[PDB]
Amino acid sequence: TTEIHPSCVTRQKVIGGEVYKGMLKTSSGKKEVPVAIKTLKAGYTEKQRVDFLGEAGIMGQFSHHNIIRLEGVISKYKPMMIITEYMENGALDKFLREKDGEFSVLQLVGMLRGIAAGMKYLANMNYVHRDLAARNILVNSNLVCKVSDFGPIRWTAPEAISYRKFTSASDVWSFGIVMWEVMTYGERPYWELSNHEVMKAINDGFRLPTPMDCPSAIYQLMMQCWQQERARRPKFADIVSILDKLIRAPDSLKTLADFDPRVSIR
Ligand SMILES: Cc1cccc(Cl)c1NC(=O)c1cnc(Nc2cccc(C(=O)NC3CC(C)(C)N(O)C(C)(C)C3)c2)s1
Repeated sequence: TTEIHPSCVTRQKVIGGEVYKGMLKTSSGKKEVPVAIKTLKAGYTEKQRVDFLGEAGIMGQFSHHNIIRLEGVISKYKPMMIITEYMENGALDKFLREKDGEFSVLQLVGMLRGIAAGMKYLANMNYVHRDLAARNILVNSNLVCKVSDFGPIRWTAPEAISYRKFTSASDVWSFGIVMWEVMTYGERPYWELSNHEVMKAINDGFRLPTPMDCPSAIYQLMMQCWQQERARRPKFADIVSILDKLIRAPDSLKTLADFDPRVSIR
């Protein structure tokens, strides 16, 4: 992890300590790139410092197209900062809710292929995410999706809820929920159900119904991610491979799962 000198970082705008959009001077002054800047305000506890720099240390181990790029940290000066590439379109769930209906099926499936490639990378590096959800995916100006936040019941596999057994296979369950979030343009999984009602339905065998305009193969794949027995779930390698095969033979995506008419209109 590169230690960045504060003279190289400018904060321009507040995004969301705080998160800033800013600029970073790199390569001995020869380049300048847009960045996101996350700060940790004075008064932070030892636990907060450990989680804060721990997320940067984890981010710093990864080098993959679909994982957010860490530029470096400012730890020797206060307030401390983590500095990443700037993702122009923000979080995936909020982005899709702003763009409802505006993308093609092929584009949505492409976003999922990217997320899945990022997760396959993570899982193969022996990292379990445990909080995989569209809110933790960021989107850049080219619609590339990247697993981004590394530091809730309705994304979590049953065995992880009840036994705290978090594995790559419980991340696959979460990825299935992310598939449903993407294909619905950011709907809330299980809608109005409370957490206890979500647990009730899942453990009874209920699963989220098909999104509108959803390829049958995509709904089949998310349903397989939600197998109760974790051993029956696809591996991330299977998911990437299937999505790749669908994108390369895109008429395969024209066969839609039936969208269940929840409402009677005659
Ligand atoms: C992920 C992460 C972990 C630790 C440390 C850091 Cl620094 C980071 N990096 C980040 O949090 C971020 C990197 N890039 C980010 N981009 C970002 C985040 C939130 C909002 C936006 C943003 O510009 N959103 C706009 C919001 C509006 C203006 C409403 N429109 O419509 C669009 C342009 C579509 C999206 C961008 S956050």
